[PDB]
Amino acid sequence: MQVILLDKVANLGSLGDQVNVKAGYARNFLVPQGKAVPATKKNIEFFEARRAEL
RNA sequence: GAACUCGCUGUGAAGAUGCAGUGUACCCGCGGCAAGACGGAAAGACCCCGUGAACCUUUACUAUAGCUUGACACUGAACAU
Repeated sequence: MQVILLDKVANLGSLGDQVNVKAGYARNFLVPQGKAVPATKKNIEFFEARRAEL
């Protein structure tokens, strides 16, 4: 779903963009194995500050 | 059910110990034999009814467990023909 990436994962990733992917690829691979974070409307404002400040 | 509980012919819910006619018979036991009293025993089991019941059977009706087909969800990413 609306998950935001953090890693060099293959061609849907650009070090973090909101994509439209299925929920099966969301959980257990992106929801924690690393490499991403769920977007439960709290991380879309927290990691947005990580984009601007860094 | 009660009886002081005879046989005939005929009558009769159509096979009479009780009716009618008639015949016969002292009163009362006991030992016997089963002919009858449509004997006793079982609201006939056979048969037919009841818009009875019960099971069982099937290409009766309508359901359903299970089996089976497909879709969605659990369930993904890359691709290619």
